[PDB]
Amino acid sequence: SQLLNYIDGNFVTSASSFANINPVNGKLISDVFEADAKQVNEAVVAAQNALKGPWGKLSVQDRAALIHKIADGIQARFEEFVAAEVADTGRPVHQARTLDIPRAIANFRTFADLAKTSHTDLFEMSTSDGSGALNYTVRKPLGVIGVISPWNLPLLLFTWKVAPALACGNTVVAKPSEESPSSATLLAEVMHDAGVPPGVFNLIHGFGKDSAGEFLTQHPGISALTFTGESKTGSTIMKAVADGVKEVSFELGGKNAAVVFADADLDAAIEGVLRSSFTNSGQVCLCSERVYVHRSIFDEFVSGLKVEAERLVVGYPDQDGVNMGPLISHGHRDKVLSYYRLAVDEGATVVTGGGVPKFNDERDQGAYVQPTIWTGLSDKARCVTEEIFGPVCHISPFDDEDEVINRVNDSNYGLACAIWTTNLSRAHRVSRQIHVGLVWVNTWYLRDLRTPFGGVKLSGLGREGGRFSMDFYSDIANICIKI
Amino acid sequence: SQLLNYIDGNFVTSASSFANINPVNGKLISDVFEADAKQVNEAVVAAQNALKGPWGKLSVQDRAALIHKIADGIQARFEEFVAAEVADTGRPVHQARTLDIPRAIANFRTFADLAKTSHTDLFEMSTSDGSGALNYTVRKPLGVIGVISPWNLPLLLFTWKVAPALACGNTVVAKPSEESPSSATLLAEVMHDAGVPPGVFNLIHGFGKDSAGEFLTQHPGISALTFTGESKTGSTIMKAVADGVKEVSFELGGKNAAVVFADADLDAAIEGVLRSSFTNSGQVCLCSERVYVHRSIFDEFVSGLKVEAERLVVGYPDQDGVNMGPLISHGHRDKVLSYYRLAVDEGATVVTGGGVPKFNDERDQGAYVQPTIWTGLSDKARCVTEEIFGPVCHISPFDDEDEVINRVNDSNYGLACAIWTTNLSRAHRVSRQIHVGLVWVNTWYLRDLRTPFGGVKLSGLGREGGRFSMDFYSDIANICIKI
Amino acid sequence: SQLLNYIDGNFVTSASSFANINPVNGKLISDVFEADAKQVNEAVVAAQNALKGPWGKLSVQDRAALIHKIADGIQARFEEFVAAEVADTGRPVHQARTLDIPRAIANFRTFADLAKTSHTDLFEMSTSDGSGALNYTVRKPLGVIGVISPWNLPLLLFTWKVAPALACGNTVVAKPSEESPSSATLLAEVMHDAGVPPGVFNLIHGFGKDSAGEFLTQHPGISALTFTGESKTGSTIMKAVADGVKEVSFELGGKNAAVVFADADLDAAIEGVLRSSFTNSGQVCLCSERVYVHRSIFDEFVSGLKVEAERLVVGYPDQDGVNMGPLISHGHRDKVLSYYRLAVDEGATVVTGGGVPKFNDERDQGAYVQPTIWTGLSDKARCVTEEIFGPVCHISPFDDEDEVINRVNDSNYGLACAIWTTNLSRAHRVSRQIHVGLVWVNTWYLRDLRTPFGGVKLSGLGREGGRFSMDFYSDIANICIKI
Amino acid sequence: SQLLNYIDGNFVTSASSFANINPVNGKLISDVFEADAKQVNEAVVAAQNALKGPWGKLSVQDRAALIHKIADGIQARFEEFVAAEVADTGRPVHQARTLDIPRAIANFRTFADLAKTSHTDLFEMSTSDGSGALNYTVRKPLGVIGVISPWNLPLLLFTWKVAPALACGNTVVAKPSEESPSSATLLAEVMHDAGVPPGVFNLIHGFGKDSAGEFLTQHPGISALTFTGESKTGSTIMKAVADGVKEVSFELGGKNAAVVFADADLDAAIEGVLRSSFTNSGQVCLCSERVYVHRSIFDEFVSGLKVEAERLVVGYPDQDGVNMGPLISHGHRDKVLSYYRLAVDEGATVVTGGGVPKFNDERDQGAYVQPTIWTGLSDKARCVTEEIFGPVCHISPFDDEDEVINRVNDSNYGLACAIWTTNLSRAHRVSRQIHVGLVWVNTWYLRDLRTPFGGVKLSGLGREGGRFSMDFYSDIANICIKI
Ligand SMILES: NC(=O)c1ccc[n+]([C@@H]2O[C@H](COP(=O)([O-])OP(=O)(O)OC[C@H]3O[C@@H](n4cnc5c(N)ncnc54)[C@H](O)[C@@H]3O)[C@@H](O)[C@H]2O)c1
Ligand SMILES: NC(=O)c1ccc[n+]([C@@H]2O[C@H](COP(=O)([O-])OP(=O)(O)OC[C@H]3O[C@@H](n4cnc5c(N)ncnc54)[C@H](O)[C@@H]3O)[C@@H](O)[C@H]2O)c1
Ligand SMILES: N/C(=C/C=C/C=O)C(=O)O
Ligand SMILES: N/C(=C/C=C/C=O)C(=O)O
Ligand code: NA
Ligand code: NA
Ligand code: NA
Ligand code: NA
Repeated sequence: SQLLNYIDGNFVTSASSFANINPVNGKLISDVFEADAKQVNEAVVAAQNALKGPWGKLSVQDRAALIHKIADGIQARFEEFVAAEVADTGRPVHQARTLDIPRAIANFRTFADLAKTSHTDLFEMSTSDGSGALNYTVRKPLGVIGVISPWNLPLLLFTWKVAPALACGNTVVAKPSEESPSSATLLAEVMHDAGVPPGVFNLIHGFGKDSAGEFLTQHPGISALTFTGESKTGSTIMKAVADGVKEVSFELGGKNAAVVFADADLDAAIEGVLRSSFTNSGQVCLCSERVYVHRSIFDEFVSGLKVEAERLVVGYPDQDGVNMGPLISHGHRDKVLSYYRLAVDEGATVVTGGGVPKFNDERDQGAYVQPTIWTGLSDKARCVTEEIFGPVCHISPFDDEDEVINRVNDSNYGLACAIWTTNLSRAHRVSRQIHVGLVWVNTWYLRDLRTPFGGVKLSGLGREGGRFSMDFYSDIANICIKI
Repeated sequence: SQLLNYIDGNFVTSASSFANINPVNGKLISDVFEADAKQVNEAVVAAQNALKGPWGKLSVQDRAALIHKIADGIQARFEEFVAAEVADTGRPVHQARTLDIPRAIANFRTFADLAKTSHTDLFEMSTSDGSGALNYTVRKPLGVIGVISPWNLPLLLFTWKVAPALACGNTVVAKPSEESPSSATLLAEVMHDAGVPPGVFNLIHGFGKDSAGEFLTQHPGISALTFTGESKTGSTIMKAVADGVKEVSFELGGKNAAVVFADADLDAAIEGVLRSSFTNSGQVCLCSERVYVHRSIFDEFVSGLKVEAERLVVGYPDQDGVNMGPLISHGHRDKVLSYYRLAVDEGATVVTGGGVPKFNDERDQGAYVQPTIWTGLSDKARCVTEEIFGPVCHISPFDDEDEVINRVNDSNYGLACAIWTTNLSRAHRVSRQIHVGLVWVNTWYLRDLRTPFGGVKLSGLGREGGRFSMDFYSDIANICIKI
Repeated sequence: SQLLNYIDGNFVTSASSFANINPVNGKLISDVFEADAKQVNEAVVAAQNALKGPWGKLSVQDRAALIHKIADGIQARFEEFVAAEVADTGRPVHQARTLDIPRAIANFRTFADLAKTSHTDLFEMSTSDGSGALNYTVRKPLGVIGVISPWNLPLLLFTWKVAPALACGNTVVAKPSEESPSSATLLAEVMHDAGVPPGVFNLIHGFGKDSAGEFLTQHPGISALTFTGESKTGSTIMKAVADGVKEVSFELGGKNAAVVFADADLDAAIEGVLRSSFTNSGQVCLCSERVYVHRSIFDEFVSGLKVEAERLVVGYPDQDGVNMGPLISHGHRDKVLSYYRLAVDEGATVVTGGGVPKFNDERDQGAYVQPTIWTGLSDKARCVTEEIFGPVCHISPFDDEDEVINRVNDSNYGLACAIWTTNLSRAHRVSRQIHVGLVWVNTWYLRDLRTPFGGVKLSGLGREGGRFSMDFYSDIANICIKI
Repeated sequence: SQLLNYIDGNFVTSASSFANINPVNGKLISDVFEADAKQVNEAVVAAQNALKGPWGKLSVQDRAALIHKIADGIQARFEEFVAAEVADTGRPVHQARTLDIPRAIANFRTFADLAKTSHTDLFEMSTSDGSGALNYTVRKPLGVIGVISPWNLPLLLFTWKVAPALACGNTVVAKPSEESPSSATLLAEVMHDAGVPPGVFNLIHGFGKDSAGEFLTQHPGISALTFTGESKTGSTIMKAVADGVKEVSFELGGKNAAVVFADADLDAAIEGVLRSSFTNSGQVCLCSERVYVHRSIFDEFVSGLKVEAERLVVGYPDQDGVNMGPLISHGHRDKVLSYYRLAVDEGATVVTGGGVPKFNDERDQGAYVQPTIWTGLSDKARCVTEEIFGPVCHISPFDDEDEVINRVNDSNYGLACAIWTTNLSRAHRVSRQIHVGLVWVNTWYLRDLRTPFGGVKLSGLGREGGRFSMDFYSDIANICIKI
């Protein structure tokens, strides 16, 4: 199996390739051709030229129809996209079938519909001469959008950027994660077969530093760079585009908290924290890695979570009641295990997990770790402050509302928080005080695609979702008519 | 000792001072105390802490009321602010009276009012269990806003950032331009006298690199950096805040065009382009330095503009009938003169101006240049592509509408453009094709503070004005309640 | 052929029927069963009950998909709908094919999309105890919407109401005009076949006074009455629902003007006024029956419009170059011809038309009239002030812009106006001074479904279109949470 | 004392007059001149003319500044306004000082501010020839607004209509209630002294049927009638305006419920129901005349409420700790006492009150009644279904959530509801099911002037508040420019 770049309407190979590895068993899935600087340039130039071709003359309604045809194309190959996402990442098949792929299709449909309904503003004004003036605003395409996406929710996060980019009449050069290149390449096929004009959507494979990603960010031809990934990489990209003053939108890390108050529905909180800590094997930027539980219910909470975490099934993506697959890769598992040892060194009690499961089959050649719960660390421990991106949480007691609010907010990140309480006042009082972009009360990762999505502090720059995406991916121009 | 910093509610001197010079005659106006790194830290820390004090507890209505008291405080000292702006910049007194100071007051009133009226969003959604969920958004203060402003419209541009910063509940550390420090110091006294709590507004004086401006951009304590000035500085600042992923908002250079079609009201277009080229001695980022005129009216337009340009009175701010003051400084004047020589070397015809007037009085020790009009340069000439920021324009003929739109858009900048035509279709057809943030038709620099304002390409990052300011200066947080 | 009512999911007959006549030739097309008071009650009760059934449990996404299925169902029978609308009204087949049916389809898709994208408002407030409160708004179904619709654009106007009613989660009882019952009945079949739950959409046939129309209007079980028709009929309905204080939305008559300024594109204005006067044989509420032309071009306009009007082909719906069909009915034609006589009596010059064409075939038993142009009437003549609703216009000269604005506005109606000018300022200066809900400049009846649509004075009550429809067909409820 | 009409900038008497009675003591406060049909016509004509005068040329900023001067003018006579509202209505001085007068002032400031920030829409569209079109909307004054208002919150409700009417550039003819004419007359003096141009605001005194109220509603020169009062009066007005198809906004009766769930904070709910039942002596449309309390806390609630109700001090507006003043008049007291008798006859148990207090002083000639609580009535009793508009409530037990929702909704009215509960899910789940315009959770009559305010069913037609006012009191016109 081979994964090509898609540049200016053609699938093309490159001089260099790399391996796509299945994290379940360590086996080779495919070879991937790495785009060089020359090919990146060729993509950017093609995307510039496509803005002046047929794509550029489509009405908003016709553009929207064509984006719906993209969505239809993915739906028509639904189970192929499921298989590609599962192979790259080891995610449970049921998750790919119910979240990953349908979200990617819904991304396209939501932004196609938003492109149809969206309008702009009219401002009347008086003038000295008494005849007045009119200011009106219009949305135009920004230009070429460079898209660089991560491996944790491959098609979902890729199409989260590509859908609004296209719905706003932009052209795109997109570089998916080297760990999860498959579903993006299938998306290129769907674009091609749906009649998307050449150069509108281009797909380049590769790495970051000294590869496709870097070259993309350095290219003077782009108008914007949208990115999801690690905070440090965000900082690096922000420096890279600075000489062009390119528009930027970043969704970066977090070290998210969950807070369980004494009035919580306890079993529901246990189940919710189980999901918020261990979904996708802890490899969602939204996962809870720090948990604060009121002292009066702390012991019972920890006990209850231990029992649920030990019933989790860790294994094959299509295994009967599977809850967790492996980590994305052996190198990622190295990092996570390194943090597992660090916690023990910082004085953690390992309530459960803390190692790798023994399967006695091919899974032992994969990148699995156990779901892990810690207790006993101070708020300043490295394991409680640095993003681990694995299936782990630390649980700490608290006593007072104002105290726990300060502890959640004592972080250089600020992406998301989940709070558990049955009390009306507390939900709204406490939520508004958490320094994050996204708070859930009595749930986790419930998404309405119209809402603003983003983080604060190190977790983000800007906001996407609904009209924020329509504003980010558009040139907003103001036209003033003196009457 | 004359202009002090204002930090945590006290005027404070510093270890060194620098001279503030009157560009009308080169005389010393005052000594300005240059904030050092420790003082910049103190200000940022004070601004951090003020977010937890009484300022953080004010209702939106009470905050708005206090901002209106700031406005009223400026108004109460109106003629002092006029004299300060005039002294620093040499602006004609009638212009500081009618444009600069009143706009600064209007900035505070508008954003105070937007703060009281602005609301957020409610999204209802269905869930699996049939009970639904609610997502709602709220605006909160972003944090500490660092404000770095230019010398060309000192109080106007400084308050354009400070007013929405404060209206959104933030605290501020603001660094005015070293060339025009006086009005911003008076503003500090107004804040003090209105009872703004300590730490909420802090003024620091100094330069950029290795001085107060650079220190502010590098401080990890700010949440955002808003800047107006040269594109090159914008790039430097973007790199500096990168490691912190600070929110950024930039209004940068342009090389703006005016276009005059054959069906323009010729007299009105001549007067309009005279204003657009020579207002504030050509020192507005919105000024036209490139003018394109349909060949049928080219000679008449040029002849007319020469006549009107040579009637401009260049002189004292309180001189009878004065139209233009000096440039901001001798250093700026040397840069503009360096372009006046370069234009001649690149082959220009000097229609008028091209040097410095000879006053035979103390004005010869100031920083005056003549209003200049060039003809005969090619589109790739440096004087037609690089921002000069003086009272100059090049006039070129054109023949076809698609041609002139290409020539307007063939620029690394994209701030603003002015079009002159009486034809309904052409106005709207042409305006939407110009790749800028702001187009005026049959006028120039008509401002409605509700409109989105900014540039594209090198001319900017983001938008401000109306709801775009309210969104930039706020954290937008989404709270999701499972029902 | 017989046309049944559709009540609670079943097609049902009634004790009485009335004839549906083809206005082309006077032949019987079908018998239509008239709903009595008991059946209207049954439809209302069914509609009330369906709000408590499955319909009321659908998510907005699922409701929207069902409404898209209605639209697809129309599209799948597109040519049957075309044939139906043509048979009832005599409209040219190509007009039914390009305007009427595609717009009915688009009505459904537009409002389905709006239902998915629309959201409500979140208002935060401070309280005396310092804890604050939240106000959030929600859109709920208003309840049972009664829809009464006219014969001039039967399916388009019927669906213009039914689509947002359904999209907002309401149930409907709809009474189409007795002159054009066929396409509505067909729509009831599409509804049935698409699986719309019983009682959600009910169709009742009949007349107004002393019939289905009036009974619907009097039923205490409805929550709103939306209506398009004669202003006098609006007034009657407003009286009828007053005791229940029902929500009302009315789009009523007009006596619309076109204004042609001296700088108009003359041949384009001639063609535009031809269309605005004689489309659908002048039977559109938006038609121009008053035309004002600048004195300097009056004679040449009148001359040119005469020639174009006499080239119109008046004939069979599928006849080769056909432009106009008959009037809707003999009764309407009696009324139009009465005005034709009145005009001559009031002193008109008949420039063209003024009678009935003579075909010497079966069309002579239909309801045809000639396209007619008058001159020479004063502004007070009844033929110039009262709505005729036939293919007629009166042309008068003017000299001065303010004068013609006054003469346009001197009316008890205020639906629409069309202005012809090539001048940028005039277009905007004049448009804003016309006291109507809709102005077109250099075009007529160009529709964007997001815009507010409606009239002033006797021409309307309320606005519909875009968010205006979403607000009218919803209960907007405010919920205030003390924190 | 005499109260004059204010018509075209002059105070004028009439041929007929009526007595304004102080309800504390039955003494004559003033004689009021009753406008006749000719005076009403004179006011409407003057309002129509003033739309073409200096008022119509004000910029939105200058109009807003003039509206703020009206507000300032009220504030400068603050104690006079307080004395006037007290004299007319008997309302406690403390509450006129803190609710009534301050709210009237805030109505003007809020709508003045909205007027300055409000803007309209721009819609871009494709056309067949590829050139496109623009639709933009503008807000214009609707015309002459007729304002008819009730006696319960005289200045607050009067200004709630007058402020947005004026802020939207309309002119006004206003008829305050015959029972509370004083503060409105004072307001005409403030308008006059603030320099409001003659004819912009006209005040006419009189009654409803066969008097100034009716004459206004029949006058063909008005563009809109906004009304607050009894439902049956709304129905009558809606018939009166029907032949002109005038725009109408009605805020009408309610029979509002409060619901106290078992998990409510009990003492807070008692205090809250006390306020919601007996504020302004129960003469607020928003008052709770029906209370439902969960069975498990019913007896304890009734007992607590009994105690609080008997601690209320009923007496002079300026008496020490007065809580309640008299009813508005003797005629209204006769109606309320009639209901107090009916309740006994319907089987009610009188927990407290039920008659009139005994003062043995001039208050015996007033219109006082006692705070009254009933128990024991069925859901169909007249006293539980009909609006009494006095200081009374009936308390009833309930068992189940769905049950109480059905019972609250089982009404021909639908204005407001208050719910008491500490539970997050319950609050949001139950609130959205209550068929009213306004739900308060854990509070009552908490007002944010931006929110939509209105009722459903017999309780109203339309919404006012924030943008809903700006939309009602403006003509929204759509201008379509073909490019
Ligand atoms: N887009 C707009 O709206 C707009 C408006 C006005 C001015 N401008 C641009 O502003 C320029 C005005 O000139 P200027 O010479 O004041 O610009 P500048 O960029 O040299 O200086 C602007 C400010 O930045 C500070 N500064 C300079 N170097 C810095 C550094 N390394 N770190 C941090 N702060 C630093 C300065 O002290 C000053 O306060 C022109 O380019 C003009 O077009 C743009
Ligand atoms: N927002 C609301 O829903 C709201 C608010 C406050 C009061 N109210 C209602 O107010 C009522 C108490 O007020 P009210 O007794 O003053 O009501 P009312 O209806 O008898 O009269 C109110 C106003 O209407 C005038 N009026 C009476 N009959 C008229 C007619 N035929 N034509 C024209 N005008 C006429 C009166 O002179 C007075 O100015 C209660 O029903 C209460 O629910 C409703
Ligand atoms: N649903 C989403 C999950 C995202 C995680 C990081 O963005 C999203 O981003 O849209
Ligand atoms: N505060 C208010 C009370 C209104 C009661 C009836 O309208 C209001 O209307 O603003
Ligand atoms: Na992989
Ligand atoms: Na200076
Ligand atoms: Na018919
Ligand atoms: Na009275």
